Amino acid sequence: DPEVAAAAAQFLTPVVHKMQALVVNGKQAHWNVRGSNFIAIHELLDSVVAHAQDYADTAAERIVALGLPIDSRVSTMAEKTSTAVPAGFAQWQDEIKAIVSDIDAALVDLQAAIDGLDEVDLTSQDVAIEIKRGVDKDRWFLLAHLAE
Amino acid sequence: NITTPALTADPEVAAAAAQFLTPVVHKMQALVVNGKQAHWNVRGSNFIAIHELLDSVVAHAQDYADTAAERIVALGLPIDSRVSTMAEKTSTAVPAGFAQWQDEIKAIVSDIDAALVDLQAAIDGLDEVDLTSQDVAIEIKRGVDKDRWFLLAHLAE
Amino acid sequence: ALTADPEVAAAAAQFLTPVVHKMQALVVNGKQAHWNVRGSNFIAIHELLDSVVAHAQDYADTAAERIVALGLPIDSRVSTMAEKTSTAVPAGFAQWQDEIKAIVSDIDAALVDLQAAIDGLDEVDLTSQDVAIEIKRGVDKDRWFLLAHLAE
Amino acid sequence: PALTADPEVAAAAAQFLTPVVHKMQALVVNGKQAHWNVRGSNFIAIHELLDSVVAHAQDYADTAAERIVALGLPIDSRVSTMAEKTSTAVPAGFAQWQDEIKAIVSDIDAALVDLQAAIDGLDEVDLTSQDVAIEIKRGVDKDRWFLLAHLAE
Amino acid sequence: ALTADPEVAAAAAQFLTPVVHKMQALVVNGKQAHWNVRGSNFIAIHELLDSVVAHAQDYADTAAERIVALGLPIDSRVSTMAEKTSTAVPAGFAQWQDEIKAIVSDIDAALVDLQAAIDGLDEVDLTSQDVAIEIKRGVDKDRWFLLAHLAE
Amino acid sequence: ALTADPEVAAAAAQFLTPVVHKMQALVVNGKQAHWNVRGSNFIAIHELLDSVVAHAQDYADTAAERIVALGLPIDSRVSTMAEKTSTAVPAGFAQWQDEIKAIVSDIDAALVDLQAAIDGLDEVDLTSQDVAIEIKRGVDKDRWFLLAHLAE
Amino acid sequence: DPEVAAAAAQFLTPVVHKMQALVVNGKQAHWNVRGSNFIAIHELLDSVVAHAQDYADTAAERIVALGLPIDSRVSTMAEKTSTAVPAGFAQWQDEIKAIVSDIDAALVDLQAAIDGLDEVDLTSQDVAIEIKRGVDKDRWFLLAHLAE
Amino acid sequence: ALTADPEVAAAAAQFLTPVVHKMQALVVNGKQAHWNVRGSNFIAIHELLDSVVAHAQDYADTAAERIVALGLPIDSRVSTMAEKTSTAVPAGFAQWQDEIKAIVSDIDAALVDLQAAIDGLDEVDLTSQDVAIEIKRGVDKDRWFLLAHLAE
Amino acid sequence: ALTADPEVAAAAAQFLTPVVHKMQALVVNGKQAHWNVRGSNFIAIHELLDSVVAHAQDYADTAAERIVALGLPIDSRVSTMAEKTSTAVPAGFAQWQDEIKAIVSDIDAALVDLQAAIDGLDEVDLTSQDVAIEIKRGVDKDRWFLLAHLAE
Amino acid sequence: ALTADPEVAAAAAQFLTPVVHKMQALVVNGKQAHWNVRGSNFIAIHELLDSVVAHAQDYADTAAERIVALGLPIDSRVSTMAEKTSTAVPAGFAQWQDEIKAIVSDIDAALVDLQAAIDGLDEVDLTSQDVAIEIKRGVDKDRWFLLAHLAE
Amino acid sequence: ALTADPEVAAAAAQFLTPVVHKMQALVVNGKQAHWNVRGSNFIAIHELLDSVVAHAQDYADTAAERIVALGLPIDSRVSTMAEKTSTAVPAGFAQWQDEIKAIVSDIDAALVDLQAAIDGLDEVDLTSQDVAIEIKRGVDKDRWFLLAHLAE
Amino acid sequence: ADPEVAAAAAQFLTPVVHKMQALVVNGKQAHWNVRGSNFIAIHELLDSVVAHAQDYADTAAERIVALGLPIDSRVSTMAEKTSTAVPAGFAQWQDEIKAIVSDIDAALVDLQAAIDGLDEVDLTSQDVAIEIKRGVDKDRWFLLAHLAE
Ligand SMILES: [Fe+3]
Ligand SMILES: [Fe+3]
Ligand SMILES: [Fe+3]
Ligand SMILES: [Fe+3]
Ligand SMILES: [Fe+3]
Ligand SMILES: [Fe+3]
Repeated sequence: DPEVAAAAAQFLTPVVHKMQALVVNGKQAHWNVRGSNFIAIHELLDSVVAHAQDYADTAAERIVALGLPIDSRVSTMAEKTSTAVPAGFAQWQDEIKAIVSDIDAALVDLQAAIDGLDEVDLTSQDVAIEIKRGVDKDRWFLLAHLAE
Repeated sequence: NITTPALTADPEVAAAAAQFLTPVVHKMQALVVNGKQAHWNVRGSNFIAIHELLDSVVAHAQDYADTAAERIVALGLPIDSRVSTMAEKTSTAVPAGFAQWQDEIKAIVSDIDAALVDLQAAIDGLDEVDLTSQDVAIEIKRGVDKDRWFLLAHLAE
Repeated sequence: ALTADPEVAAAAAQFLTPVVHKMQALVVNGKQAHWNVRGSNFIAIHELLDSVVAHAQDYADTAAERIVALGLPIDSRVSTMAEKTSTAVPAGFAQWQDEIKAIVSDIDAALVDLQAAIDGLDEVDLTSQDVAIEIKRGVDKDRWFLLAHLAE
Repeated sequence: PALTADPEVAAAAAQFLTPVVHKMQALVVNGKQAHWNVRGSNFIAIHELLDSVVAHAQDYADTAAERIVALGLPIDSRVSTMAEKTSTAVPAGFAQWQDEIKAIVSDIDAALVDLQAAIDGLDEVDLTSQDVAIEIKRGVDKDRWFLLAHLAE
Repeated sequence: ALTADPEVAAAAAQFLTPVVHKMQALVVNGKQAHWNVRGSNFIAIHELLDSVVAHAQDYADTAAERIVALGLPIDSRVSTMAEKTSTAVPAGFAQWQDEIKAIVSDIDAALVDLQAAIDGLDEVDLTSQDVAIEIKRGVDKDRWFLLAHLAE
Repeated sequence: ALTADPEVAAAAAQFLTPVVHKMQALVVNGKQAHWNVRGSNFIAIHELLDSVVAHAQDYADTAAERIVALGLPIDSRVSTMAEKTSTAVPAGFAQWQDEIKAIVSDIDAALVDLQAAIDGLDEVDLTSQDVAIEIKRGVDKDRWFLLAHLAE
Repeated sequence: DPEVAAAAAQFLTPVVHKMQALVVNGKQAHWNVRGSNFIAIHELLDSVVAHAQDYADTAAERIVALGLPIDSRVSTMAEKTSTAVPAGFAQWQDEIKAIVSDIDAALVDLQAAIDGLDEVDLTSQDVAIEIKRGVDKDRWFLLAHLAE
Repeated sequence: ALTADPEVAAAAAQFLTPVVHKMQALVVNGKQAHWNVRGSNFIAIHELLDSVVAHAQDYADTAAERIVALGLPIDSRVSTMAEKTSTAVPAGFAQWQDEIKAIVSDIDAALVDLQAAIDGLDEVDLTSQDVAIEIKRGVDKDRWFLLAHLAE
Repeated sequence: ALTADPEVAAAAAQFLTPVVHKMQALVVNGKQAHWNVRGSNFIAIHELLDSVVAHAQDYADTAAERIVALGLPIDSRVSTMAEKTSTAVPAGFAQWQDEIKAIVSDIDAALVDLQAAIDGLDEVDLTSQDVAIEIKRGVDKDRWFLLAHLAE
Repeated sequence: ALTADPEVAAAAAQFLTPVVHKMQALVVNGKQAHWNVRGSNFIAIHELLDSVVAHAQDYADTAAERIVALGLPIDSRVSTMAEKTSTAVPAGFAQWQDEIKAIVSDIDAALVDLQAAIDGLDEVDLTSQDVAIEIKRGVDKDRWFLLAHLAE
Repeated sequence: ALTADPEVAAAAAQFLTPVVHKMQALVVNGKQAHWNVRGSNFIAIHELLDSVVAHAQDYADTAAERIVALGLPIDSRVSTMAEKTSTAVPAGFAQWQDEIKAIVSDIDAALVDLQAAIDGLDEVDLTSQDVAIEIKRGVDKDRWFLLAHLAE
Repeated sequence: ADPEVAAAAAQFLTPVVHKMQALVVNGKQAHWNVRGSNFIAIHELLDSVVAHAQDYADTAAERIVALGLPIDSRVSTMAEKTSTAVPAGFAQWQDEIKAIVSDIDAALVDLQAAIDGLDEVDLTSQDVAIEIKRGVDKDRWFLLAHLAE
């Protein structure tokens, strides 16, 4: 099935882009974060970035194992992707809100992959589900700090 | 609130770190992304060894990007390596899709050679100004020099 | 055991039993390929085969223990496994390209049984279906690692 | 930054995974009771197997509960609540290893009924929470076999 | 089983049984606080609460096995634990300060039972008394790690 | 180019080849017993069989690699292994005592090939002899751990 | 003050001999045990032996650190010690009863040490108490098997 | 002598000796801050200080042993260390913000000495200079980890 | 602190504070002996002193934390530790016999403070006494490991 | 037994029994020397004696389990071991030179039984011979590490 | 040091000394090959050579320590090794097929010495013979991993 | 792309590869043949000097190759370029130490020339020589402190 492979690339490719973007912009947030929660938030952002890289890898290799290429060069990723992470120094609350905003957009792509792969490829569906479990948990670890 | 003591403060020294280490952060972080690209898309008779070597190049580039970034931040200056900025400052020969292992190694040596030029500029440019930052540039150059050899040794014949 | 509706257990045994057989066969024919492989890619491929064999052993265990957990026996004695299974791995020394092609061929027939399990367990037992999806994920990846070597 | 992102999915998780948390967390406490009080010819093997069923159950409780909380709804698993929502066949004092296994298997059978119900209820609603129920069911099914296999003769 | 100064066994049961119920309740109620905690200190307190629960589970096991090893049973079923124990941990989401104050409250009540075990075992069984001491040193330290956060 | 006794290697391959078939069959038939074992000693015997299987796989690997190191191929495909090998392990569920007797029976047959290799290799290749001696030391030990269970 | 060191030697020396003897006699039971429970009991006896060796060390090193020699040559140890462990093959139930009987006699010496050291050296009494905790738990793990 | 160059050795003692004292005093005063710290960031700051202390101990060792390797003694007795150093760390309980400022002040004093060492050793002994540069990289990072909390 | 006994906190501070000063001083002076030791046993004694310093550091921590857990602060600033403590460890290079003698001397003065804590906490707080017993067991053993070298 | 042979098992017991006794005795006598050793090489000899003890315990276990795997009991009760064995290790404190000489003397007596086993098993059971050779190889190395200290 | 029989020690030196010289040279020449290897298989062969080197270093050590344990010296100074040993490893960069051919030639020469040691120790000292047997197993296996690459 | 930089670096680091790789071999020699009252400690410390020396050899040789130049470190070249004071047979630990310290002293001469001469050529290769020199100076001290007596 050329269509099973076509459908994974269509649904999983946005996932590789946003997860690979989260690695880079996540490291930006980790470097520049300031303020009274520094060390916890600096470490937490490092763990989200490690997760993001593992997820980009799982999704990318699921596409490639099906026999289709992935274009995830820097130029392409920057084209398909954007970020609320500030350019410079920012308070820990602001870094959190910026990363949650990047995570929310990745969640919309994970859910679209989950619904889109239901009637086509349960194995590729399972990859988006496993990623969404981890990203939902990261989103909570981050956002619970602002709950009040 | 600016790192390094003895004299005050010094805005000069921080400003040189940012100037020479910033292109390093951007090229090393680009090499993480483009190296993963090469890692996913590589094909042909040397697949598993080159697939694995590229992962280890990426893991090094990521460490180097962090050490350079944190050295800039420790001196009290921000760093801009958002995806958008990094894309503007950086370019790759890694192909868009599948490619034979020889071609991937050439594309990645080309991107490493661009980083080397910026490391050698940092080493020269920091020599008169901040030996501690210079050491960061030196340490990353040794690792990058070795990764380059591991890549290039495959093409000797 | 139990009033634990007997048709769920029977569907796992029917769809996962071929996975146990072909995965356990892959352990043995993979060791064969690992011992007897030759040529310019020897070390990497000898290593990669050992890793496919380790995966195949784990997948066989996982599928078999799912059947037995649901209360049914499994026959994968050597004699049953040999009746139910066949291999393209050569008898003796062979070049790495040839070993890879033979292993990918065995992997391709296991993938057939994995997808039949996935499709067949969908309206019956989602827990057992997840065992097959998990194995299929790993097998698809092992197949790409092997097959990428022949890509030109 | 909303915190609960889909109230509907959140509610479905709370509805179907809350009994899973209660029974797994109760299984930690009553599994320990069986581990402490077990006697007879199979002591050391069963004492150790019960410890591993307890460690699983603690992880399953944690995974289930954090799935509900991540989605934005709280969980009440205080001791008083857990005790009102749960019961156990584990004996109050010393018991032979066969009776401990029967009692622990009866507790796991009631959790499998709640896991299957979660699997069924999450199917049209949230496949990501369904996957959490499916992962737990696989491990609990395995533990049930390990225990029950001792009684097969 | 087989000895057995019923006396020393009785003292252990009298004094360590409340320690088992309170430590085992702290595992359950500490997990409740770990799940539901919110606020600017979330990650550190979520993690510290896990570490308290891990300690409390080891202390319950040590105190319970000390009683059983001496030859008396322990009734630590959920229904009995719920009858013997009470918690201030809230039913839902709560700010990290409130979770700390609730958990320090539950720890303060265990400390009263730990001190009564240490005094009560003193003339009776120094080996059971050492169990109560070892537990109290860890609980005292956990109480400080929690309470230090509120010192201002 | 350059030396060696192809005679030595051929004689040695013929002594070790039976070892490889029986060891590799014991992996498959041991897993079979591991999955299907039942009764009052389940968890201990299930675990011990897993360790018997891991040793057998190491032994098959050590013997096969010895043969290949000497320059000779080895045919351990499933089809060949089934022709040369048989098992007393039952087709389905079996009481632990019977699983131990069946596995000991398979071990006993392997020990006949091992002893023949140790005796015959004494005059052929002391290096290959040492492989058989090491495999036999472990197998003699697994047999006692299994069998000591029926001593009463 | 010689009196502290003399009390330690006096009370801890029997503990060294009996723990050291339990290493040897427990190895004897570990090698020769037979029966339905072989593997569990074979492994449990190894674990008793490892504890016994650790305890004999800790007690001996306490005596020596206080300045006094210890004589636990084989010959001394055997004049001072006896065993119920059978000379050959024995069912697992009989090995357990013989090892528990050797443990019971070590318990009598441990309790005498705890009582004897109470008014004299609390630091050496802590050694006896820590060993008794461990031995009481080993005793239960053995005997629980015959509870029936 | 025990030399080498008398001059080179002397330069290293001269420039690295202050570095040994300030690092070794930071162990001691960092532990102080670690024990006595309070307030809403307690756990994270309590852990952070322990890691600064573990680094300062390592830096003290590295610098001292560089001096001794070159054949010169080092006097880092408590009494000497106390004459040659001073601390802003409070005597008792303090809020985490104040411990951070006290520690960063002790660190800025040490950075002054590290920089004079890097400047003074440039012409004389580049091996010892590298010791000071390695330490200064670590200490600069430790300073940032602390001071970042007050940027607020 | 707590809702109860001021005498418990005060006795712990009274008896364990000297122990913190002496153990923390032994970290500093032990490192001095470690760096400056010479002669035929260099490497064995260099290593042993590092292990003595690691223990002293852990003991200093355990005793300080016990005090703070009970609600009282501790002043182990360098300045204070210097006022309350002395050393026989020499200023520069010394033979290993004289480093062992100096370290033993510092350890004997610690043991006097530990035995005074043991005796003084006996009627006040058995949990705090247990801390002092545990440190004394370890320090007594370090003392023997060192002094046994001079039994020559 | 197997379908195999009783005069093999009898040989093993005959040649390996005195090994089990002497190695197990070296455990106890080795501990005795490790406790009581004094003088300028204390820590290095203390630690060396512990490693010899650890090897001796493993060697006893390997010899004993070989005998038992063959189907024969082993009597290594304290009383039997004490009967079959003697030591030159002193009752009390002794200089490290004397402890080395006493231990090497116990080792030489074991080497005599190890050599008789190697010669005696040569025509009877090459598998048990291999156990004797493996033990002798370790014992020969331990002896060298001890004796090298007295060479001058 | 010492030993029993001067003849045993003398045969060990005579037959194992050449093994020590060849293994030790293969560490040095193996490293040369590992530094200078080029071509399509660089990383696999670079890593494979490093593991051949690590094995050779261990075999050198084992053989040399066996000689010394029996009481005789070994002269393995660089000048001696160089007089006793030669290599076909090239001086400079070389393709991986050519590094493999050179290393395999150096191993072939060591295998001649090993087989001479095994034959020559057979009537003299089964313990030292077992050392040459174990080395020869490992080296025959390294030889295969190298040469398999050239089968095509 | 300056070939003279790499060649100059190779020329400074090559004697370091030879002397370090010889110390591996002659250190093993001392580690096997050492006797006397401090046997176990010195036998062990010599094994750690050897493990360091092998690392230093590797790091220096691989910097040369990374620069694109071959290194000739065959046994025959190493023996032509190197000498040792380690005795041929059994020797007391004090004599093994003096011989090894003498080999180290000759290596420090080469490390110091590399450090001085790489200062104007290649700071990255200089840094390799400084790192090896820091480790070797520590091993020198660990050995020699036993004779300070
Ligand atoms: Fe569906
Ligand atoms: Fe337990
Ligand atoms: Fe023979
Ligand atoms: Fe008292
Ligand atoms: Fe032989
Ligand atoms: Fe300069």
